[PDB]
Amino acid sequence: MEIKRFGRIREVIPLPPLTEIQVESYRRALQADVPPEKRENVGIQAAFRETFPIEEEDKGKGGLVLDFLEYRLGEPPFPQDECREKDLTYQAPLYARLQLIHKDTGLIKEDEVFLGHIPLMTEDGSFIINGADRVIVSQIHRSPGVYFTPDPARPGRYIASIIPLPKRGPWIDLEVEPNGVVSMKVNKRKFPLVLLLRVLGYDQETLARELGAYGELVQGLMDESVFAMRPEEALIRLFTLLRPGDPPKRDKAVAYVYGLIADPRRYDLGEAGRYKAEEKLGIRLSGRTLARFEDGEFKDEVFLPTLRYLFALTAGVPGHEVDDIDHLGNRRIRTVGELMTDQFRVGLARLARGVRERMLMGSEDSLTPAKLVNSRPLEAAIREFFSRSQLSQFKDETNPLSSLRHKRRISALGPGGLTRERAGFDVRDVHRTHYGRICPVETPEGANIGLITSLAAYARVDELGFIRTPYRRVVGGVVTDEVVYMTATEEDRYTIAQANTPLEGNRIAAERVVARRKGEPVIVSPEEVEFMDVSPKQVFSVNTNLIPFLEHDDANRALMGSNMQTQAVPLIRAQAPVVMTGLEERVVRDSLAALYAEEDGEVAKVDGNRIVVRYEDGRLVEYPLRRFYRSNQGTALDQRPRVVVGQRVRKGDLLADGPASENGFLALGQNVLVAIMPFDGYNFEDAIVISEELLKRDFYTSIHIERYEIEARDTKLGPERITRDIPHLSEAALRDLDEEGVVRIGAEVKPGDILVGRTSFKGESEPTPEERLLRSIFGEKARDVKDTSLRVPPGEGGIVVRTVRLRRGDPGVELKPGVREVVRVYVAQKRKLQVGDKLANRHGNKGVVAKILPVEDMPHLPDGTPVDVILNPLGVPSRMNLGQILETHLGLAGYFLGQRYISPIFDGAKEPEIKELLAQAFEVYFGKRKGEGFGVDKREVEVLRRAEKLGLVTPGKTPEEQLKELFLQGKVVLYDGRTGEPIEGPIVVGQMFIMKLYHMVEDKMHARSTGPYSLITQQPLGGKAQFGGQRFGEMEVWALEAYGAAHTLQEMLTLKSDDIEGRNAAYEAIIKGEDVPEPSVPESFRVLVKELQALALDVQTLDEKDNPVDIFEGLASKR
Repeated sequence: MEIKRFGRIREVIPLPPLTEIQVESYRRALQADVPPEKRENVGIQAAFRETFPIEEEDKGKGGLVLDFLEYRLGEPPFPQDECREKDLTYQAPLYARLQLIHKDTGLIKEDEVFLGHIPLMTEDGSFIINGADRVIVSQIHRSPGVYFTPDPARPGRYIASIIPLPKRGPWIDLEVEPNGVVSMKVNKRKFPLVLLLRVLGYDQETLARELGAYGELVQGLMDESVFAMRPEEALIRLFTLLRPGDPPKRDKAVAYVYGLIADPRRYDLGEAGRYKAEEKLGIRLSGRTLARFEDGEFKDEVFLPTLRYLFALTAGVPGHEVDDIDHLGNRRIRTVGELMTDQFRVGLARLARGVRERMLMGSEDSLTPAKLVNSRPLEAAIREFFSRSQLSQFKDETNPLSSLRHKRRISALGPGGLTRERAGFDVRDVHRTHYGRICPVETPEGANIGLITSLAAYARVDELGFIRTPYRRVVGGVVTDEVVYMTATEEDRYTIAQANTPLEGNRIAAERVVARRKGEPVIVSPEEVEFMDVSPKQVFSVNTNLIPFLEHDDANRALMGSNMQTQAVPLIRAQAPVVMTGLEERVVRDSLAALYAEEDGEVAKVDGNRIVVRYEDGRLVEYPLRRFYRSNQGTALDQRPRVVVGQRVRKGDLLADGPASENGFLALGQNVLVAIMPFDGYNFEDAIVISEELLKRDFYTSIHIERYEIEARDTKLGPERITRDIPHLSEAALRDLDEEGVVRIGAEVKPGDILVGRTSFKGESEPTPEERLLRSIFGEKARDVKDTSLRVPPGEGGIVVRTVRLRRGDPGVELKPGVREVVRVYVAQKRKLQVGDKLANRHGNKGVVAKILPVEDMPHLPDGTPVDVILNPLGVPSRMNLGQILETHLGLAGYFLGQRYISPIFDGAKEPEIKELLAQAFEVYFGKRKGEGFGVDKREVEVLRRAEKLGLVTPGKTPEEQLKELFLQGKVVLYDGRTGEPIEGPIVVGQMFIMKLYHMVEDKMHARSTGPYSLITQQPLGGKAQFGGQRFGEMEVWALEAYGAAHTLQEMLTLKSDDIEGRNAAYEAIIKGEDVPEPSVPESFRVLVKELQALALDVQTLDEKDNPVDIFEGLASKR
């Protein structure tokens, strides 16, 4: 087979390493691979430094100084696989050097204290917290700066806002209401903007004249002169304004807090906050945030500029000072590292909290080790973040691509500080700056839309979480191959042009060529084009970049297409699309599906379980292949070797293919020939008809594994024994229970077979008088033990492929309390395509199989080749994705031309080029037909007649010539198959890639007869093996209400869910073929009345004549 790729826009730079966000974040987070000597000191080392110098001076005796030297973590407790076999949390051990000083001669240095076991990252980017691989999703919020937003209700003038994160740390606002007041608010209640400047040292004259001479608003500043005539007294007076009833005297204590250390922030001195400054407003910062404690007299290079800009912003054009919040230079992305470093420092504080208490508890000087450090906080802290954080989740590895996405996705919801559930519509929309920074398609359909979203192609978090997008420079009418990763803010100052602009190399080619200033489409000239877009791909996400002709498909349904892939299940037979975009390779490669060759060499052994290659360097390494592994969602992950024995390998070539790769290419689902017409009703709204022939060949077939587990609990009644002994009825059910107790590997287990046996005790505390007689009658000596054995839950099971048993003398495992022993059973099963299943192309056509037809009668082509799947046309107009119809056409050519192609995102294949390949195909299709010996059918000519009366073929040309025309159009004649007659009018057909979608646990059709019931509420509940009832909601009640369905509704409210006495007599009644009984009072009612009685109120039902009647049958009358 050969590959021909259509579009030409010189792809100047390769796509970046896809999991860079996740990997580098945790890299800078924990700078452990490099010595404490190395300069990157953010994250762990930073959070450490931040809370390590614990100064505790006086209240009794102090002068405490605990100091940090170097952080070092290095020997992992256990290894990855062992952490998954055994329930383990893969975490690296960390103990840094600590030395506590004294006011008396001596400084004891107690070297190490291992507190906090912190998880590590897999080379792919995912974690291993407990058994299941987990992922930390990125987040979004208001970057810690200062902005000016229009006032709430009064149309008048806008107010200033100073945003300082951590939460603890003031939040200021400047608002002027001129009849006599100005408002500056920290926690809440306002005070003068000048009383503060005065404190710092700014006097009425110097302030007013230099800052607001051009700003008449200065007059509100010099207004309350009585107070402005006393400097340092203004410090005490403001202290007074705050309100507790505090000591007037506190030299420079509170001023410190809004000064140097805590509340303002330790975010890197230089670019963290000072970026938002110099460009937006004010020029300098002396000390990270407004900070100083050298002379007692504070310096504030930030407090005046904010007002300065307020007087500026309100008076004209110093610049145009209006901040669009949603500008990405305002919204920052929290990479993994930050998310962990934060919980790491929260823990450090918790640690430092308790240590302070022990600086007073330890008797004399030997207090370095145990007296100061206790590992309880850091453990619970960090542990809580990797196992309980809302942000870290189950790795979604239905198929590699999926997991990869789930690793890079960015969420809103989180810490609570950033953006909760309330504010949405302004955030949820795709802001202008989302260009190359975030896909506009990739987000989730559903209430949680736009909030959660994976990033774009070239998108990269630079120094601080600002998705910069690449844009190449174009000096004059010359375009460069140089690129600038620009901040959201800066992007607006320039005139940017799109990549579609006719390019000769460095020369732009058309006078009137498009560009877009700031979120505004603008036809600019080649001489104004300052910067140009990097690529069509950078605009969207990876997950989206994989769609063939995205260009022709409505963004709305292309979403479906991008989310559909995430739901692709690995088929044992994986095929790449007949038409691909260009990233399938990079996807599998950057994801860690296939196994690539490190350096060049030859192959030694090619097992089904290992490929030991021999590099030319004189070395050889054994490469194990995850034979059959259980993915979190139960999809097979097998690495099938593609290299033969003794083969010279190129550096970086596929040795084995991943779960879903054909040949180093991403492959989900399979390319299938498809006719696109209506069948009876089998494809009516969105139903798919499939040719049995697709099952004959193991085409849509996937392997699944579920992991049934049971424990031997310790009851005070007697241990639950796990033995082959199943107390009451047969050995036939014991067969596969070969091993005493456990089931035999490779055994076919159907629903209702014992996967594992176990025996608990019969009653709660006492035996049974009635059951005493029965046992005695046929065999008194009866094992009183109960059959509590793990069984095959309704639904299905396959063949047991692996089992695990953890008994008494535990190796290095964590058995929970009460838990005597555990028994895991991995079962696998082959899933052949069936009518309940749902398949869907990458464009969005989603649908379920409604009928598997016999190859016998489905639409067949002139040469006996039949179609596999028949898609309904009606699903194409409403939705707007012609891309699928464009795929099928190129596919048709690929079929007869025996070749696959690569049609890039927007630069790809063009309508004439395709017609050109179809032209080539007609000769393979019909050329052979000529030579093979025959011409045209009565049928073939017949459809032609109707085709010309239609207008598809130029009247008067020869059928041979006409069919070519008709073929070029992408459609060919098809015969019925059932009748053998033709289908009046040419129908299109061709190679369309189609994937099969994963079946959720819900998919397991739940049917429930009778079963459990909740303890407090008496309504049907399921769980393990009894399915649990369906909800009958209000919207449904009314549906019945509307109908004269009186009884049917009572039933739903009595006999079916709550009537305790009702349901019982109900069943029984049915059992004897008696018409169900007439409902007794529902427990809902009774529970109510009593709840109501629980409160003073008395609810008594009444009779015809206002007299009692009784709901509580006989249990309320007394004694």
